[PDB]
Amino acid sequence: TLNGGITDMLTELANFEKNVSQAIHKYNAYRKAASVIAKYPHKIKSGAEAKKLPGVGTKIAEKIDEFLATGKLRKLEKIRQDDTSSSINFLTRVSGIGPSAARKFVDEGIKTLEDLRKNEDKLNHHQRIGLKYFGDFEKRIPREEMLQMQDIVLNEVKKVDSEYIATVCGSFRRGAESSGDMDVLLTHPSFTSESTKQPKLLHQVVEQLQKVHFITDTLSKGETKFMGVCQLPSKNDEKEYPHRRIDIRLIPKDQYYCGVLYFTGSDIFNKNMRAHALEKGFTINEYTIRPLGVTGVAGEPLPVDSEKDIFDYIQWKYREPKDRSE
DNA sequence: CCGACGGCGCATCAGC
DNA sequence: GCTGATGCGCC
DNA sequence: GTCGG
Ligand SMILES: [Cl-]
Ligand SMILES: [Cl-]
Ligand SMILES: [Cl-]
Ligand SMILES: [Mn+2]
Ligand SMILES: [Mn+2]
Ligand SMILES: [Mn+2]
Ligand code: NA
Ligand code: NA
Repeated sequence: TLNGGITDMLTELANFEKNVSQAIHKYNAYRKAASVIAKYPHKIKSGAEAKKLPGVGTKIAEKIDEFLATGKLRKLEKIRQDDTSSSINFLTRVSGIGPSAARKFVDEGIKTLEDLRKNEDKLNHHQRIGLKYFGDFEKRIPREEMLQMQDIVLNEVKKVDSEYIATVCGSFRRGAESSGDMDVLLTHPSFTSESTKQPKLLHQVVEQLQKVHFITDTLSKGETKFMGVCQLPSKNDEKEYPHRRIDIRLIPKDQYYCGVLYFTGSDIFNKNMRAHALEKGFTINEYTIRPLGVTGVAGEPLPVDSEKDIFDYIQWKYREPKDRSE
């Protein structure tokens, strides 16, 4: 981690702008620079050297020089010492509490974990569960556990209907040795871009995972996207495994490639890639890649039979999932 | 100097 | 009930 | 906050 000190600083600045400033573009700018710097293969000696990188500008170069000189940034030193900012940043670590709700809670005098615990009745469902598992959700998932979880989901899904295909994406598919959570893309030939011949396709699967006590809680759910909690089973006399986040996204089967591109990420890889498509006259979503017409509007879906096809359209050499960890 | 910055699912709420 | 705005979430 | 035009 050649420039861990700098990228940590930028990440902290990004979080501040998002959770406290509510300046979402500053948030995206900081994350973009942190990312471009993380992959830069030299130990950075000056801001001017970082500025040569796209995404790193004058302001970030200045902060980089301060950080290399002193080992800190005064701006962040002060943000840390600010009670309202610290509280707001903390509350936003609970799933379901964002910048708006965090500020509101701080206003009402709710600003710690203990305050939250005694004011459970002030939380919506999602927040209640986010709080319930606050500690567990901060732990990472070793790839070995991800492999155990994969086997359970794929095997249980098989038991509902052999025609389902479940694919674990997210950092797992990019080959990470540890994951923040588990993301599962689901397809079934009853659900395509042209028709929904079978209702309840996602629910059925959620039910089955709930039946075997894998899924333990639900944050939100609809016809195509489930967001909840899950837990691996423990052996006799062994400590319980931590509760984990799970996301399941049902995608039309004929649009699997755009879907697996989306759900593989990273999030920054996706932003970068979709921005580039626009520059080249295309717009990409989890469903389709389409042409931009002369006016502002998108054309019919272009044919796609591979992830690589999407890269071709926008004139990018193909990138393996393992190299999409931006 | 400026305008754009990726795209979209689910929960909640205000107005009708 | 509907619809659109907003929040929070996903990668 | 950074970028292209
Ligand atoms: Cl902003
Ligand atoms: Cl610092
Ligand atoms: Cl589409
Ligand atoms: Mn994930
Ligand atoms: Mn996830
Ligand atoms: Mn994520
Ligand atoms: Na630059
Ligand atoms: Na949160």
